Order: sequence, then structure tokens, then C-alpha cells
Amino acid sequence: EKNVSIVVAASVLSSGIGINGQLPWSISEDLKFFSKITNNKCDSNKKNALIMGRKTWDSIGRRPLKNRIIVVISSSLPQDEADPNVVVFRNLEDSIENLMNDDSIENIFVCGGESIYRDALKDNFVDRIYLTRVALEDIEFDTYFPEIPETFLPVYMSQTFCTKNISYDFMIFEKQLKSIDDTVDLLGEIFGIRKMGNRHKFPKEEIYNTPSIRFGREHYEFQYLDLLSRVLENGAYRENRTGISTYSIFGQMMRFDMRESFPLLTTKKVAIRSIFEELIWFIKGDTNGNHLIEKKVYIWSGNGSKEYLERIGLGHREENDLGPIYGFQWRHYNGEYKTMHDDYTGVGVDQLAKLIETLKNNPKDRRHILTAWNPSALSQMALPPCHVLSQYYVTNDNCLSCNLYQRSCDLGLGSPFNIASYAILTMMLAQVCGYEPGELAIFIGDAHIYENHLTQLKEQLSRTPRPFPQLKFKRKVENIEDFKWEDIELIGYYPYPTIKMDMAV
Amino acid sequence: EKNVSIVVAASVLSSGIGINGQLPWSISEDLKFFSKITNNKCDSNKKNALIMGRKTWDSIGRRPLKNRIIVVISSSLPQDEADPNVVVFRNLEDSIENLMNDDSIENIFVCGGESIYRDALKDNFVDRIYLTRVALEDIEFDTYFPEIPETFLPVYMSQTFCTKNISYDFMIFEKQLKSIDDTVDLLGEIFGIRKMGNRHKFPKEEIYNTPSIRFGREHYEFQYLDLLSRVLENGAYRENRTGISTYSIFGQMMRFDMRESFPLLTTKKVAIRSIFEELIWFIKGDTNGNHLIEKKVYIWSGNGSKEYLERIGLGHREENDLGPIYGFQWRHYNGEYKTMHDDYTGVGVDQLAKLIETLKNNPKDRRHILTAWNPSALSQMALPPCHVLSQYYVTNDNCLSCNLYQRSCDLGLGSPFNIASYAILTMMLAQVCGYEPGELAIFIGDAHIYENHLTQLKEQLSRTPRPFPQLKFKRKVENIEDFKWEDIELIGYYPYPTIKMDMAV
Ligand SMILES: NC(=O)C1=CN([C@@H]2O[C@H](COP(=O)(O)OP(=O)(O)OC[C@H]3O[C@@H](n4cnc5c(N)ncnc54)[C@H](OP(=O)(O)O)[C@@H]3O)[C@@H](O)[C@H]2O)C=CC1
Ligand SMILES: NC(=O)C1=CN([C@@H]2O[C@H](COP(=O)(O)OP(=O)(O)OC[C@H]3O[C@@H](n4cnc5c(N)ncnc54)[C@H](OP(=O)(O)O)[C@@H]3O)[C@@H](O)[C@H]2O)C=CC1
Ligand SMILES: CN(Cc1cnc2nc(N)nc(N)c2n1)c1ccc(C(=O)N[C@@H](CCC(=O)O)C(=O)O)cc1
Ligand SMILES: CN(Cc1cnc2nc(N)nc(N)c2n1)c1ccc(C(=O)N[C@@H](CCC(=O)O)C(=O)O)cc1
Ligand SMILES: Nc1nc2[nH]cc(Cc3ccc(C(=O)Nc4ccccc4CCC(=O)O)cc3)c2c(=O)[nH]1
Ligand SMILES: Nc1nc2[nH]cc(Cc3ccc(C(=O)Nc4ccccc4CCC(=O)O)cc3)c2c(=O)[nH]1
Ligand SMILES: O=c1[nH]c(=O)n([C@H]2C[C@H](O)[C@@H](COP(=O)(O)O)O2)cc1F
Ligand SMILES: O=c1[nH]c(=O)n([C@H]2C[C@H](O)[C@@H](COP(=O)(O)O)O2)cc1F
Repeated sequence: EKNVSIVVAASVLSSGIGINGQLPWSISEDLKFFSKITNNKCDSNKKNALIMGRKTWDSIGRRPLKNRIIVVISSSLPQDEADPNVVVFRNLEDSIENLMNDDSIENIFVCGGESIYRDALKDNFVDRIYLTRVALEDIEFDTYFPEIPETFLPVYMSQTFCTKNISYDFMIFEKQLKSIDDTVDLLGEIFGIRKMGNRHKFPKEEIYNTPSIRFGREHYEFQYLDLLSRVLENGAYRENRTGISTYSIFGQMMRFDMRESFPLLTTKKVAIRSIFEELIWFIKGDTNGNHLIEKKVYIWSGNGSKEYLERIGLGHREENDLGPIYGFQWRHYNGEYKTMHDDYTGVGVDQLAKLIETLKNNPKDRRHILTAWNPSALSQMALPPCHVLSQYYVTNDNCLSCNLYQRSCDLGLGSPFNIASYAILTMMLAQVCGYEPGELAIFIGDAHIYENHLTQLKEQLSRTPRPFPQLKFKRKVENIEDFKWEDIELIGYYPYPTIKMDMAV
Repeated sequence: EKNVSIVVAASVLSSGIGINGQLPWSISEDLKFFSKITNNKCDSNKKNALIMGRKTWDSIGRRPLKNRIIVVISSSLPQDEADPNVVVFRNLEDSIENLMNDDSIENIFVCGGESIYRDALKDNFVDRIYLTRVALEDIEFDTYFPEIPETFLPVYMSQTFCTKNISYDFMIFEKQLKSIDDTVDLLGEIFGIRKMGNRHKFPKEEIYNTPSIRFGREHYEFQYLDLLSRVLENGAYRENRTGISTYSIFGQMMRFDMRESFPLLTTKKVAIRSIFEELIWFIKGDTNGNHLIEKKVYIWSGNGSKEYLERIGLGHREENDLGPIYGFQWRHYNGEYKTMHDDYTGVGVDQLAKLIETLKNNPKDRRHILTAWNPSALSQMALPPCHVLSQYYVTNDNCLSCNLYQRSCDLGLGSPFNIASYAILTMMLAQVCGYEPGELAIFIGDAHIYENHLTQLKEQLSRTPRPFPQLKFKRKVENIEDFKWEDIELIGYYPYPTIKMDMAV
């Protein structure tokens, strides 16, 4: 009995491996992973064995590897007794005998082609699968990886990495103490909601995304998918200013990486264009809702209709004049807001401009804050600022991190937008100031789920995540308000089908 | 071979158990815990065995317990063969035979007096200890619990509970997968700081408080003591506006409970009086530094000296005229700040008053925000607001929770004060509005440690924590600015000796 694992790097969707006798990508870090994973020996005078087909043996140059015995599955190659680091077997079934004897071989790894992968799974010899998912699908394959059978379960999913603008993950598939559990549960019976642990229950398998991945939830999309589960388990049914009631908890956070990936949800086709047009709308200082409607973006029409505006006591306002919201408080703080058609160039504290000047001249400064809560002009807003405070931080490696506090997040409609919106905003500040994107942390107050999103959000938790895409700018801009949608390149985004959710006006 | 545990409820410091033949406290939940912990059987047709001395057998009334065999250790009591749920042995050594030959007994529990506790440890019969630490020391004992030998290590420590204004914990003392670890480490060698996991390394045992408690870090003081450990492991040496450099990370949070306890650090004698006088100073709208100096509180002298004020370009300011800091922005927002001795009654948005009126009339409201960042009047401040935004939330149980975002935390000098300040403020808002204290969450930006605190904070991590104290008000106040230091009763606070740290002016 010895561990027999599979090492493979396939595409994210079609699961393709190699084209015309060679690989369709050149990722250096992946090959280094193959080296480290196949040289993992626990004893000293022992070496691992790698199994591959002839066409794979040909593709690697017919040369042995460092302290690894190469096993070739060929019906034509002669068993050369000269080379001890390369052995040839006539078939895969006969080749699996270095487990009942040959103690020298510690572990066994299967890394051949489709012909060897398919026969290794159908014969039930595989105990573990090391999968490297590459985000490449607009190309052509000729050799694919067989679909993983239901007997294997995902146990680990790494963070999204990047190499030459190509995103890739690392997953593990396994074939599927007691003294504290019998005490915390007893204290949970004595104290009900007196014990704070009962107020934050661990979600059950029915709302936990990919529950087989227990200890290896490293993909930072789980920071969002586990928040949905945490709301369904502990969310309190509550009313609000709209007719749609919510399930809300208080005090949650999400952490994201922006160096090797771009935090854009893959479990739902997020409209990335609508997020950008809203962000550049904020950066320009514009509070005219029609400008977004004139760009085929209808996300501020509900909160800017004639019925809604007169309902909240703003009948004196034009159709889509939202008012001093983010975008007016960013560029003009404490400015006498008249209408949307007015000229505020020069009035108000330009927080965004001073923020850039502070990030360049004083990086070690701790007060790189951008606020949006102005109590003096709240009754004039069509809607109070949801994402309020935002703090930025420069590391010693010229990286730019971002922290956001959100008073209430509409998980399903507002959180996926706010994740990408401030991720793009951080990258824009990083380019203009000359830094690199770092980490993104979002601190949430009233994390709620509207009751008409339960059917859709329950579907999102059923979809296993995919690696994050890459976001690259097409040109360096002079100022900051010069970005255009054409200057944005989204690389390797293959999400799940979009699910429609209605906005609670 | 079967488990032989010890169940005991001793004092926090002297470890006292019982006085004049009875217990020195009446905690109903503790007895309920003793019942549930001794009725934990896995086999149905099997019963546990409880061992106690004669003087303890007398204290419980000489009556058996529900489906538990009581073993009495007495040299005078006759072995009554009539009662099958009570058996008498002449000594403790002879009484322990129901493990090698008696299958009927599943588990063994030792819960006698000092005579049985000391003999159970000195003879090395104990495999596990269930300790209930009660915060009572101003009384008199007569029977104590033996000091835990070095062979036992803490494995679990529950949250601080409360019963009749008495805090108590629950601890466990034990006698002192593998496939994913060998993959995340490999990815940590390939990618250096490219992998986000390496930027947030798990602290080492040498800076981890009570490293034996791995899975049972439920005491919410660990939310602060593990933040110190996380800074020492991953903190980047950085400069700032003062001569003292720091070790800072970005994006950390802490969680606290205010229902059954009061988040006041026990690893250091925190000056609670100075925290209150600062908090009530904010509520009144006062920005005069001398008023705290006239109350034997010298925490704003460094940032309010004649030398410091002229160094930051405010030489035209009086001695301790701090300016519009928190405390002016709370009660008077966007008010024309003149001097410290002015009458701003009527000018500026009274955020605190509107907050109280909103918490009463509209609890389900999501915009219970109290901000302190006013970019229009930042150059007038002697020091920008460190703790900026604060959001409040009413649960369905008429409880008041609080979320805070802090721009920079001086861990060791500023964090312990800010924890209690917003904890007391939440209780003040809860009483005036008619709610109960709930949860407290603090969201941190630049979590740093000044380099002159390393010797002291490394000492703070060496002392194992103690249960939180209780904070109760002595009277109900009419408004909110009527609180006085005499109206506060701190119950059960037994911290470690105070350690002096210098403020980076
Ligand atoms: N992304 C990845 O992880 C990997 C990708 N690849 C790619 O896949 C491609 C190659 O794979 P593939 O085309 O499927 O060819 P294979 O690598 O699977 O090799 C197949 C050959 O092995 C022999 N063989 C296979 N099955 C048997 C059997 N049951 N009994 C006896 N002999 C057998 C035959 O050779 P013979 O003629 O001697 O009988 C057969 O032609 C390449 O492009 C390569 O780059 C390869 C490895 C890994
Ligand atoms: N806080 C807690 O968890 C608990 C507290 N207590 C408190 O502790 C106090 C009582 O405990 P304590 O004073 O120590 O007395 P004990 O409960 O330990 O009982 C001692 C008696 O057991 C017999 N005994 C003790 N040692 C031996 C021995 N080595 N060999 C043979 N017989 C022995 C003797 O009985 P004999 O007269 O026959 O010689 C002795 O009088 C009470 O206040 C009680 O309430 C008790 C249990 C739990
Ligand atoms: C069989 N094969 C195809 C191939 C390519 N990429 C993969 N990637 C993964 N994740 N898994 C595989 N099984 C895999 N297989 C191989 C095997 C080894 C080398 C190789 O050159 N290995 C060097 C790697 C050199 C390096 O460190 O850069 C070694 O030292 O083992 C290339 C292709
Ligand atoms: C020997 N003794 C003293 C006593 C009191 N408190 C303790 N508390 C702790 N944590 N550990 C002990 N060993 C302990 N012992 C006892 C033992 C049982 C009961 C008792 O009444 N038990 C009932 C409990 C009734 C209830 O649910 O409140 C039971 O069903 O077990 C009281 C005192
Ligand atoms: N209650 C409440 N009030 C709010 N006011 C303003 C907002 C922001 C916002 C308003 C609307 C949306 C929205 O429809 N997203 C979306 C989601 C999935 C698929 C497609 C789309 C848009 C369609 C497209 O591609 O055009 C997103 C964000 C907001 C909110 O989210 N909730
Ligand atoms: N850099 C920086 N600047 C700041 N300006 C204003 C503050 C607030 C503050 C200033 C000082 C303290 C302080 O000495 N605490 C303390 C800690 C442990 C033991 C005893 C004490 C006081 C002794 C006693 O009062 O009994 C706390 C809080 C602040 C800060 O914390 N850091
Ligand atoms: O950027 C946004 N992010 C967001 O989460 N919302 C959602 C949060 C909440 O569901 C609603 C605001 O309702 P309320 O003002 O009562 O908090 O809008 C709206 C935005 F514009
Ligand atoms: O309530 C407070 N909390 C706090 O953490 N500081 C410390 C944090 C840091 O040491 C300093 C902030 O100065 P600056 O952020 O301008 O560097 O004050 C000060 C307070 F008054």
C-alpha cells in the first residue's frame, strides 16, 4: 500500500493538456511545482517513481529527472537494462507492481497523457489528484484530461496566481480533537444566546460552498462565498426602509488579493463594464444619473426615479439628480450643492486630489483616508453613502493596499460591485502614483441578504469557484480622470452564467 | 485504560474551593455544567463514576445523582450493599479498579475535596482537568485546589460568562490533515511575497500566548493578544512622524463580547478611570486639554504642550487648546472653531444627539453612523482622529452592538484604551436608549507597535489571560452627559501588574 497521486495541469473549462505534442502554455512556476511535488520523500535512501506514456516520454526529451525513476508505458520500446533511472513496462496494469515489492520506491505519481490518465482512473489506482487549473480556453487542444469521477472530492484550492498574464490555481482531490467539541457544545446548551459562539454558528453543509474543502479554503473568493453561508445560518429576519425584508448580521470582513489576481466573482457573470462606468463617474465628481443612463448603465435609475425622489421628500429635484453622493463628496467636500447641472469646479475640499498628492510625497503617512460621510448634507442625498470610509497604505515594496468600511452591503447586488469597484480604484491610484496593487480588505456593518435573492444566491453556493481573472491597463494616463472603458483589458475571465436579481428600490 | 478527568470550580487567584463545608458562591450554570459534563456517555448501557470524599459526600446531602455511580472515599463509612448507586472504598488507590476489570463503568470523574484532589494528582491518576475559574478573592476560604503540575497544559479557555455579577471561565487541561501542509509549504517556497499566505504568517510559538491552546481560543482577549503576535511575525519596520519607528501591518479586526463580560485587558492593569474621564470629555463637546489635567489625567499633555503645538504650526494656539478633535465633531459638526473657551451651543450638526434620537425611534435603521473625519477642519486639529467612523446596530433582542474603524492603533498604549472607551460608550448609549450591550468589533488600519514597546509587550504575552471583569452602572441618568466616575462599579477585576510604556509624542 503506497500513495499513488496524479499530477496534471489542465485548462479551467475544457480540461485540455498539451497540443501537437507540446503544452499550450509556458508557466515556469508550474514546472517548479511539478519538481517539488514529485521529490517529496520522507525517507533518505528512497526515490519516487513517475509514470508517463511514450508520447509524453518523447515530449520531455527522453532524459531522466533528478532522483526520480521514470516509468515508460510503451508497447514498442525495448526494456533497456543499462539505464537504471528509466524503466519500460508493456502496460499500465503490469507496471503497477512496485507497491507489493520494490521498497526503494516510496510514492508513485501518475503524470502521463490522456491515454495514461484515463486508464489510471478507470482501473481505480489513483488515491489523490494534484490539479493545476490554467485560465486558457480561446485556443486549440488535441489531448484532454478525463473528467474527475464522483469518487474524488476537492480538499484544497490555492489562491489565484499569475504568470505572463495567465491565472492559475492549485487543487488537491482526495478519494473519500474530540475533547473540546464535547465541551463547547455543552456550554452551548446551558447558555443560549448568552454564549457568543451560538450567535456565530458554523454553517451547515447545505449552505457551505464545496463543503469537502474544509482546511484548504485559500481561494479568496471564499471570503465572499463563506459570508453568504454565514448570513444564511445566523441572519436575523429584519425589516428596513424598503418593502423587501433582509437577513442581516453585524460585523463581518472580507480579504482579497490584487497582486496575482483581480477580485472579480467567478460564480456569477459580473457586469464589469457597469462597475467601471460607475467608478469613473465617481472620480469625475459627477452626480448626474442620466450620464450613466446615456452609457447603457441603469443601476442608479431606481434610486433616481420621479416616484422615488418625491417619495423621500425630494420632489424639488430633477429626474435623475441624485445629489451630493460619492463623487461630490470626493471632489467637493462641504460644497453648497444646488443642482446636477451646476458648475462646482473650485468649491469644496478635493479629497481625491489631496489623496494622490499625499500618496506620492508622504507614503509612510497613516492618514491616507477618503471619506464620504458628510452629516451636514445627508438630507440632500438621494441615498446615504453605503461604502463610506476608505484608507490606503503603502508597503515597503511600493505596493498599495486598501481598506474599506461599508455600513450595509447588498450581498448579491452590491458586494460583488463594491469588491471590483474599489479594486479598480486601488489600481488606478497605484498607476498614477507609481505603485503596485496590494491587498484589499472590506469591513462590513449590516451584511444582509434580501429575501428575494435567496433562490438565486442558493444557486451561487452550488457552483465551485474558478480562478480570478487578470486586469491590465492598456496605457498610462496623464491625470486620473482620463481612464476610458477601452483602456481596460480583462484577461482570462470564464465565470458561471449570470443570475438575475432585482434591486430593492 | 479509560479516561479519568477532574471537575473543579476554583478561585481565579488563590484557587479556593469551598468554605466552612459549603461553596463560597451560588452559580447555577456551574452546577448545570457539572451535571452535563458527568453525564457524557457514549455507550447507552453504561454509567459514569464520580469520586468524592466523605466531607464532600456530606455537603451534597448523602443522596445519589441521576444515573451516576458515586464512589465515596471514607475510612469510617460502612459499605452499604443496599444502595447500588453509592459505594464506599477505604482509600483512593484501591478505589481505582473500574478500568482494568469493570466494563460497566465507562468514564471516571474526580470531583472530591482537597484531600481527594491532591491525592489524585500526586498519584498521577488524572488524564484531564475541567477547571471553572471564579472571579472572587475578597472573601475567605478554608479548602483550596492544588496547583496544577507542569505535566498539564491548557487546551481550551471559554468566553467570560456572568451570573449575579460574577465572572467565570471554563478551561480544559490535558496531560501532554498531513497532506495539505506538504503543499501549501511548497507553494510558499516557489512564490515568496507573491503568495498572500506568506504576507500573513502564523506567529511562532515564541510570540504566541499560551501556545498549547490551539483549537480552543474562545476567550475574546485573544482577539488582542493574537493581534500582538500577528504584528511581531509580519510587521514591517516603518518610520512615521515621530522618532520612534513601528512594526505595522494593514487590515486587522478584533471581536469582543459585552453581554456577559466587559472587554478590559487582564494581562495589564488598565487605567479604567482615565478611559472614562476621556470618554465623558468627548460627550460634553469639550476640547480643552486642561480639564482632564485638572482631573489627574495626563494623556493629552504630549499632544498639547506649548512646544508640540508650535512644532506642527499652531503657535497661535493656547497651551492645551487641542482644537476640533473628536468631541467637537461629535456635538458640533462643521462649526467655526474659535478657541477652547467658546460657546458653540447651537452651531454644528449634533451627531450624538441625532444618534440617540435615531436609535430610539428607528432601531432597524442602517445609517446609525457617528463620524469624526472632517477634511474641512483638519489643519486646525492638534491631532487627526485615530478612531474615525463608528456604526451602531440594534439586534432583535434589544441589544446594541458597535463597529469601529480605527485609522491607526498604538497596540500597547492606544488599543486597550480604545477598546474600553467604545465599550463604555455602547453601554451608555444602551442604557439611555433602553437597550442592552451587545457585541463590539474594532476594524484597524495601521496596526503598529512602537519599537520601545517590544520589551514590555513581549512580557505581556507571557502571562496567561484571566476572565474579563463586569461593569455595572450605579444609577440611571436623565440625559447622557450626566455620568460621573462615582456611578461606575467595576466588579471582579484581578489583572496582572501594570507595565509602563512611554508615549511617542
Ligand atoms: N498538461 C500536462 O500535465 C501533461 C500534458 N501532456 C501532453 O499530452 C500530450 C501527450 O499525451 P497523449 O497524446 O495522450 O499520449 P500519451 O502521453 O498518453 O502516451 C501514449 C502512448 O503510450 C503508450 N500506451 C498508452 N496506453 C497504453 C497501453 N494501455 N498499453 C501499452 N501502451 C500504451 C502508447 O505508446 P506506444 O506506441 O509505445 O505503444 C501510446 O501511444 C502531449 O501534448 C503532452 O504535452 C503530457 C503529460 C502531462
Ligand atoms: N469547588 C469545588 O469544585 C468543590 C468544592 N468542595 C468543597 O471542598 C470542601 C470539602 O472538601 P475537603 O475539606 O477537602 O474534604 P474531602 O471532600 O476531601 O473529604 C475528605 C474525607 O474523605 C476521606 N479521606 C480523605 N483522604 C483520604 C485518604 N487518603 N484515605 C482514606 N480516606 C480519605 C476522609 O474521610 P474519613 O472521615 O472517613 O476519614 C476525609 O474526611 C467543601 O467546602 C466542599 O464544598 C467539594 C467538592 C468540589
Ligand atoms: C511530463 N511533463 C509534462 C507536464 C508539464 N506540466 C505539468 N504541470 C503539472 N502541474 N503537472 C504535470 N503532470 C505536468 N506535466 C513534464 C515533466 C517534467 C518537466 C520538467 O522539465 N521538470 C523539471 C523542471 C525544471 C524546473 O524547475 O523549472 C524538473 O526538474 O523536474 C516538463 C514536463
Ligand atoms: C460535589 N459537589 C460540589 C461541587 C459544586 N460545584 C462544582 N463545580 C465544578 N465546576 N466542579 C465541581 N467538582 C463542583 N463540585 C456537587 C456535585 C453535584 C451537585 C449537583 O447538585 N448536581 C446536579 C446538578 C443540578 C443542576 O442541574 O443544577 C446534577 O444533576 O448533577 C452539587 C454539588
Ligand atoms: N438596495 C440597493 N440600493 C442600491 N442603490 C444603488 C445600488 C448599487 C447597485 C444598483 C444596482 C445594481 C445591479 O443591478 N447590479 C447587477 C447585478 C447582477 C446583474 C446585473 C446587474 C446590473 C445589470 C447590468 O449589467 O447593467 C448593482 C449595484 C444599490 C444596491 O445594490 N442595492
Ligand atoms: N501616539 C499616540 N498619541 C496619542 N495621543 C493621545 C493618545 C491617547 C492616549 C495617550 C496616552 C495613553 C497612556 O499613557 N496610556 C496608559 C497605558 C498603560 C498604562 C498607563 C497609561 C496611562 C497612565 C494612567 O493614565 O493611569 C493612552 C491613550 C495617544 C496614543 O495612544 N498614542
Ligand atoms: O455601492 C453600494 N453598495 C451597496 O451595498 N448598496 C446597497 C446596500 C443596501 O442593501 C442598500 C442601501 O440601503 P440602506 O440605505 O437602508 O442601507 O444599497 C448600495 C450601493 F450603492
Ligand atoms: O485613541 C487613540 N488611539 C490610537 O491608537 N492613537 C495613536 C495611534 C498612533 O500611535 C497615533 C496616531 O498618530 P498618526 O496616525 O498621525 O501617526 O495615535 C491615538 C489615540 F488618541
